[PDB]
Amino acid sequence: DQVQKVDQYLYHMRLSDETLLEISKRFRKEMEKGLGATTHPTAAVKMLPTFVRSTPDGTEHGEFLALDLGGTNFRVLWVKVTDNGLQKVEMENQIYGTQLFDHIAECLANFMDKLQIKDKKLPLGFTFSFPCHQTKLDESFLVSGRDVVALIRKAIQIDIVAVVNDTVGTMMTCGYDDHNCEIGLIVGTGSNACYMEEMRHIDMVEGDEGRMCINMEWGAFGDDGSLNDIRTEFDQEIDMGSLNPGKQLFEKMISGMYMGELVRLILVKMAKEELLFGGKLSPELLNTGRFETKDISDIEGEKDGIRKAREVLMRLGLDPTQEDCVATHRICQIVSTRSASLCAATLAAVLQRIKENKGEERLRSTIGVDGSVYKKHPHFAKRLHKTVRRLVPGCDVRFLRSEDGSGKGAAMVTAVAYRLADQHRARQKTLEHLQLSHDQLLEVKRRMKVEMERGLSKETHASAPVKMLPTYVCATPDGTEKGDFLALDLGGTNFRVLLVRVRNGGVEMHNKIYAIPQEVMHGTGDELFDHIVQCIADFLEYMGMKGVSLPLGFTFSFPCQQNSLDESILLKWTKGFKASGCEGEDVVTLLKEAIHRREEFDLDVVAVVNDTVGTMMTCGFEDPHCEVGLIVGTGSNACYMEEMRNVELVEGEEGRMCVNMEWGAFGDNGCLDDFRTEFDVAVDELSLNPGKQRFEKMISGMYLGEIVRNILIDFTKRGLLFRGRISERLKTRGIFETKFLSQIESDCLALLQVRAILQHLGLESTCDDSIIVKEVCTVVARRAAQLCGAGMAAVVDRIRENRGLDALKVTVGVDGTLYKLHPHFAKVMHETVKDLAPKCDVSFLQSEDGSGKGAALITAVACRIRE
Ligand SMILES: O=C(/C=C/c1ccc(Cl)c(Cl)c1)N[C@@H]1[C@@H](O)[C@H](O)[C@@H](CO)O[C@@H]1O
Ligand SMILES: O=C(/C=C/c1ccc(Cl)c(Cl)c1)N[C@@H]1[C@@H](O)[C@H](O)[C@@H](CO)O[C@@H]1O
Ligand SMILES: O=P(O)(O)OC[C@H]1O[C@@H](O)[C@H](O)[C@@H](O)[C@@H]1O
Repeated sequence: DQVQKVDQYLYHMRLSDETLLEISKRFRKEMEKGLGATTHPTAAVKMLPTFVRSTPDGTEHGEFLALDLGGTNFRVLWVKVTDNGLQKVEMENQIYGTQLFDHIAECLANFMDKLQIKDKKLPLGFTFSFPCHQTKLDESFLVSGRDVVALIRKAIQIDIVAVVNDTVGTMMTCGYDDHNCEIGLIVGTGSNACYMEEMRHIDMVEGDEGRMCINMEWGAFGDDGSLNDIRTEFDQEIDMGSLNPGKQLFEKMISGMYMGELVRLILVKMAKEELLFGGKLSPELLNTGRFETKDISDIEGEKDGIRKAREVLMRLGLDPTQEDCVATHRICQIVSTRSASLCAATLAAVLQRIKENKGEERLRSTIGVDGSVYKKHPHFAKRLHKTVRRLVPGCDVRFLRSEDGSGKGAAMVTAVAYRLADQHRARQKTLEHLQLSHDQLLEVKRRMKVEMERGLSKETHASAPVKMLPTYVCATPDGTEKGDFLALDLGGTNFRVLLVRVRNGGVEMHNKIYAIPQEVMHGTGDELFDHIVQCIADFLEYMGMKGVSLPLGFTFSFPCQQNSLDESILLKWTKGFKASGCEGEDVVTLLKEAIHRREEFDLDVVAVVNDTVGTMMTCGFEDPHCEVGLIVGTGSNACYMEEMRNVELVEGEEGRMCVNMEWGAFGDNGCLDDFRTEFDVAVDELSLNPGKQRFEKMISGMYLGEIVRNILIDFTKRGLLFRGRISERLKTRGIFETKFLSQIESDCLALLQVRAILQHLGLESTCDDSIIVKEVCTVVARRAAQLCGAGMAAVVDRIRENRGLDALKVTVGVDGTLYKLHPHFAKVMHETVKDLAPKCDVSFLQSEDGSGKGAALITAVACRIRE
């Protein structure tokens, strides 16, 4: 009965759920304004970057050091951690110009009274009460004054240090106890909170890509007038009386420092109005601060706390009724309940942000909490929890409590900062072996040159790993070439048959792709060319060509010995094919025999060319400056036009010949060994042909994905990735496809596509893992594009010297899936060529018609020469 009058009188201090949703929405707008780059400097809620980028792992370990500067205690803590199950961190502390740092800073040996640690150079966690502006984990300056984190160091005569808000320290120690804790919260002398934000949302820090803890400083929510319609006569007066009038308006209606004073002032207003005490106001009731937050807890805590109201009201010298002790009780509830409901509105907004960032239909999140009002007040926690869960029904939230706070939380942030830095240099020492200097890439260029000579030399051509094989392709297309030409493209991902229909005064192009069943690729050679010619027939019919008599160019991309344009002998099947009775055989004969067994059409097989050569001719039809061809794909190879005088395996010195380099075998004689890593060695030794195609295995095919998953497995074993947990998929050779490198490195911001892939190889991965995985794919694919570039530099610069030129303008026909679908690799190769062959001006061109079109052109050119 007396309550209902207080309830009615304090009516504006009892806030409905509807107005708490209004408030939380308002605080989200305040949230975005402080994160935004234009709005920040005018934002009331500053949304400060913490530079804490990871919550605790569970694996942290070490001896750590730290100090609480809050000024109440001025304590200095100590802690040690270990990665075993029991999570207790051993904690021991005792409380406490240029002379100004060194005053009690003498305790470096004085807090060694326990472990006498002054011989141990040791990391330092640092928590700092006053306000600052920090640009890094270690850096800051006070506004209420130059440097700090660096200035406390020159007072040295050992440390590694970071500086953190007490709300972040709270989140971090609750994080080591529960790994789901993304929010710190303090309700105490003051009130603030921090949470983990996505780096794409933090404009004030460059990044994209990652999470950072944001120190909201919500104490200042409302300093611009956004809370005025819920603020109160009593709030205005607490503000005007404050040491900081105008600032911290939300903190003042929440924090413990102002709650006693807020109910006092309410008593005074009611006494003066005859509603309490019979208007008899003692002297002490008018003295500021005598009704204290401590008292609000006592009145509300106990069985009969209506007596302890009476006990306190008389400590202030009054004559309370019982109906007076009842009113002071409910005035206490209304103040502390409004405080609790207000932290629930602004948490409701933070939890709604994290839910959005995350993508989960129900947020599962853990709030680390601390501070006088939360822990000691009997009912504040129950009302905060109950009120949050009502404002976010799609929550599942759980709160935790940290004994340490600003003390051990500053140590725990040093444990995570140390862990990260330690695992980083570990990963970086590895990745550095795949990072090649300018000088190194010139040496690669130089070594490719002598290997090119070695193979062109008839003396050394037998031992030489880069064979420099003659292609018997000497003649560009010339003016009039007429007629229909069949071509074949075999050995790529796509086997296809082509009819290029060439007019003069105009190349008409037609193709079709056919599958080769694994059973046929792995069958007998009869079955394989029977199948190929059954596709030629299905195509002739598809074209209404039926049995017409057509010449045939043939792109066959396997290591052959060519004795002439129409004769080449297969050395070894590669890629998918193992078909019997083929290796060691003329490939044109095997094809011709399969055409006769079909007994349908007459085909004249004029030429067999490597895909490099076919690609160079395709691109040269458009661009007459194209003297080179390059594949980066299932495999890597290249060809240029050499001088007949330099091709000793073919008699005569007049003119040009294209030479298939087989450059993938560069390094089969050892010449790359001192640029090769353990992961190269391992990929080589577990491959199908150990010791063969070493350069190919650094720059292309499946081999790139294998280098990645060899690195990722090396990292995981060392606990440097995925928190040490190995997937079974990840253990499988070939599982990490080279197209993942393109997808992972094309990915940005949330890195969702990287995670999708890591899921596929079923791995339990954080968003920081995705960043590390993307780092690895970028190193590997850059070493690939730089190596390919160092080879292609030697190629083009040799063409330049052969011709005496001071400057060479060349075009390089390129093809292969890795070159055209990877985001950076064409870019980085071109840069490497321009960097390593300054005297050459190299265009690259991307065929789009495939190497078949050049097979058909090489055929047409070979006809006119005989016609
Ligand atoms: O002390 C402050 C704010 C100081 C400040 C900053 C800028 C200006 Cl312009 C002014 Cl007038 C004051 N905030 C504290 C939080 O850092 C802390 O997390 C929380 C719990 O300890 O207490 C307070 O809310
Ligand atoms: O596959 C190979 C060669 C492999 C090879 C050679 C010799 C031996 Cl002894 C052994 Cl074990 C394997 N060469 C291909 C080139 O012909 C093709 O131009 C390029 C692009 O398709 O892919 C490959 O590099
Ligand atoms: O090796 P990949 O990724 O299939 O790319 C190489 C092939 O690419 C094709 O587009 C060309 O037409 C072929 O001549 C070539 O062999």
